Amino acid sequence: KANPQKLVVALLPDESAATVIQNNKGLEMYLENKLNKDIELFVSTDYSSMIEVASKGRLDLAYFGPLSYVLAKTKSNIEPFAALEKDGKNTYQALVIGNAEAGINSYEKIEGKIMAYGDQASTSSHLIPKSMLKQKQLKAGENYEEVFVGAHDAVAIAVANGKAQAGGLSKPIFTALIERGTIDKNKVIIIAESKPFPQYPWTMRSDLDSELKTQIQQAFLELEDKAILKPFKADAFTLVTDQDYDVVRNLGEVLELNFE
Ligand SMILES: [Mg+2]
Ligand SMILES: [Mg+2]
Repeated sequence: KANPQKLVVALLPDESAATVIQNNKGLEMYLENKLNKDIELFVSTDYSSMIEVASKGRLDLAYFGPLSYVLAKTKSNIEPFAALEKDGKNTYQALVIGNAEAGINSYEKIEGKIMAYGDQASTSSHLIPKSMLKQKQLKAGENYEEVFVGAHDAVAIAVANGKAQAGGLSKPIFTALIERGTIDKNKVIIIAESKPFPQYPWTMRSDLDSELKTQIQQAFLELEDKAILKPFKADAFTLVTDQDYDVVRNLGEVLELNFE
């Protein structure tokens, strides 16, 4: 188990499994050649399931969301090591979006309506947009109805089709969904955008052989291939450590969220 021949690699189900797998094929092939190991991918049904599988010691690498990383780290022997870098920044934002047909173009128009969030353990499709709504005196179950639709693509689709009047999701995913034709830009209005949060961490099992750990980190750092990272509109990977996610811990405290 310190130097396995094949690596079990989990990817966050932030969108449909097909989409996540397809976007990662380039990276998988690169890493298999760089490391001379076979990679075997796993995409869970939901974020909590991925956390559980990490906590049980089944994974060698895992591409977590920021919040789901913080949660896993409480009960898993894992460490973050890399994150996507774009135009020199290693952060991303959440959006609050509204249904255009219903004229949902401000926070005031959310009141008394349906707000879609993704997975309960989502940073950019739950915690962050919820915080943004709270700062605008909107409170779930008091002056709006919340629905958890389980993923970012599910949020965008729900808002675009008017099943939900507003929603919160990843800015990069929203962009990708528009660029790929999945979402019609004319059917949604951007209401607000969040402050920058740290990018998703790539993580590894901490009891992998120290030489292998370095090889893995170095492999990510060495990647110079805009084509491989094109699905993520990214330049390169940079380094990250556990402390970079303290901002997410702090937000989780602010909102008094109970994952236990
Ligand atoms: Mg493979
Ligand atoms: Mg699911």
